[PDB]
Amino acid sequence: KYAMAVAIGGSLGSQLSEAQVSAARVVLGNGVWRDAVIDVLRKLHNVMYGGKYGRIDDIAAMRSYLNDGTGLLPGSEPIVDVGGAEGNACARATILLRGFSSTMVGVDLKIQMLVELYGAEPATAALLYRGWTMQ
Amino acid sequence: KYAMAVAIGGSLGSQLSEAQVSAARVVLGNGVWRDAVIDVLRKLHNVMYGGKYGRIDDIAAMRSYLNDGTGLLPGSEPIVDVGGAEGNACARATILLRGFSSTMVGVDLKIQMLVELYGAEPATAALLYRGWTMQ
Amino acid sequence: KYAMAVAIGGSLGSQLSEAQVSAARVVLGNGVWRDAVIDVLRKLHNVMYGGKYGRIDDIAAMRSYLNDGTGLLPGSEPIVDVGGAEGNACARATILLRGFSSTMVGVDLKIQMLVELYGAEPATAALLYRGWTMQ
Repeated sequence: KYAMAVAIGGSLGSQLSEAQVSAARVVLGNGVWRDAVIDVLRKLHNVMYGGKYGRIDDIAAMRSYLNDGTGLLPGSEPIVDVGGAEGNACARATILLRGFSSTMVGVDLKIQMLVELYGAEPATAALLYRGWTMQ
Repeated sequence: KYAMAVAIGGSLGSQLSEAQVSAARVVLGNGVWRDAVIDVLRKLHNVMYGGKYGRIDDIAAMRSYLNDGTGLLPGSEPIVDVGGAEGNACARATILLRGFSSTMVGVDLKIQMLVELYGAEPATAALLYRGWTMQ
Repeated sequence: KYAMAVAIGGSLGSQLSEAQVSAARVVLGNGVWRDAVIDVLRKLHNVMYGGKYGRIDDIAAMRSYLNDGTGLLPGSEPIVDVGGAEGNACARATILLRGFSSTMVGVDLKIQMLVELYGAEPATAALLYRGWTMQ
């Protein structure tokens, strides 16, 4: 949904509070995310953090960067730091879905977010870019 | 829904970003909006912009102002300017649904917004104004 | 829902506008709230306002404080003041559900809010606290 995406991606920012780090596992499932979630998260991380912390290449390298450690540029500090591993990984995954309400992420990636992260249909999410039908 | 209205009307403001201009076509349909949408949009535009840019009189003159051009006071500049026509009209339509979370728009118009713009029932949207049942 | 809770609890704050005071009766029902709503509201009021205005002890004393009057410390001014009784009581009830998006309220109470105030399942609201499944 559009409102769900907007609220989830506007509420959290720059400091994941004691109860915001799990917004990913709330929006997405809790088991293994399949491949479209991971590819969208990889594209979001690229667009939003490759200018400083280097990008990642493969969908399997996003998983290895997401859960356990890193894969960013050598010497660069973590994107986000909240606490232990089980919460730091979930925060590193959450910090990306705020890319919906960000001017850096294009409209096509916002549609891809609505399609893969949240439950929305491509034909009904297509009207995210402009167009007027004399309404 | 109340949360959908609040999030959609609080997220966007004063500068419709590259991917906010189509919030109207997202909330409303994409075809022709019928008459209740247009009347609510006309009332919102009156309340929110007639003090400066003049009001509009008829539901058919809201359509003619909405899609193609104007109809505001002679010499007054556009309410919002984002880009080409197909996106400028959708932005001029979007800039009104932020009237939910605005102190200028009364509570009766907020109920009318919930009833006509979003999908909500009048009997269940009636409890927008005060009243206490010893809960 | 998570997005509904976040939007409702982030939109309103510190000044309940002409059309925010009834967010409680919008989220909750309009009749008598049963006992879980009242206990969650009592815990929220304790955590958020007992440091200054004193806490309340019983679920039945939350009702007596909620609808008609008070029960706070002797000499302490009201938590929130909007207008007449029918709206002041609803504002005093609304000012608590903003505790979701507050660093003072713990994560267990956020889960309890999602479970009792809004419609969410305990097993599906349990993933509000950290944990990573190698997604």
